[PDB]
Amino acid sequence: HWGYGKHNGPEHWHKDFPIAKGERQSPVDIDTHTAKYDPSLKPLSVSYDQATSLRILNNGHAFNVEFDDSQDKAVLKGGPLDGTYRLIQFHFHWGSLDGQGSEHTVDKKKYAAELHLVHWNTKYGDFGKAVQQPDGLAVLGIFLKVGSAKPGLQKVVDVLDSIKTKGKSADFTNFDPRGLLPESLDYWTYPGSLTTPPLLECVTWIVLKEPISVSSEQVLKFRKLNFNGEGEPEELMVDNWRPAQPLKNRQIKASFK
Ligand SMILES: CC#CCNS(=O)(=O)c1cc(S(N)(=O)=O)ccc1C(=O)O
Ligand SMILES: [Zn+2]
Repeated sequence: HWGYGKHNGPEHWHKDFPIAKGERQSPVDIDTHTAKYDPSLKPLSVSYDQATSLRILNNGHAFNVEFDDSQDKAVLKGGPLDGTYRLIQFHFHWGSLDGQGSEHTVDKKKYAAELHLVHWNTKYGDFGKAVQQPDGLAVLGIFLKVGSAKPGLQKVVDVLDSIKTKGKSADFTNFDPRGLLPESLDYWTYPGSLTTPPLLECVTWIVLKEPISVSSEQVLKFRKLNFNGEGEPEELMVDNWRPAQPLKNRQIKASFK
């Protein structure tokens, strides 16, 4: 099936998912000089005080921290968005070395990792219906650089030993995703897609300008995870990122000057 290897990686995905070569694919390089400041963009509204995390899952491609999205608890609004988007999960993409890992790039710079907080538009009633709509999802992307530790990430890091392999999950309640945010909510935004199969063109991307810092030890623990299931030959879960795709007929807008 699809993955991140030589034989099943991003360059192969178009055979099962022809939208891979579509008109609004993600990620993209963010050329900072070409992104236009848009004074009509609003501040982003991140309301995560009532977030209810439930579980952490190794899905064979990344690990997902899952939230209760059965009511408006943790929501994203404002910014480029119309209406209300509910947090369903977060996950990361990362590298085998600190010089690569992010999906978005900034003037061709790759960060060590990238956090994605996935939200769906409540006007469509459920996630599955939302992914069929061009404005169905809003994904908040946050770059990770290696430096000082991120205290709010350590609870995530410490549970990873319990979900080493594909299909393992663990209870993961009372995690506060506010502890993964940078100080500034300045952002770039553009219309795009999921970065994994099925690659659906249903996402408004919101990529924060300010990276968070995590420690070398924190990201090292991400790279001890496995793509494989229990008892199968060990394939370290590293380099689970799709490279930048053609921008085509899109404009990246900045919320800041
Ligand atoms: C049908 C369908 C779908 C997409 N699911 S997701 O939005 O949770 C998601 C989103 C993304 S990303 N990188 O596009 O935000 C990656 C991975 C996943 C996932 O299934 O775990
Ligand atoms: Zn992602």
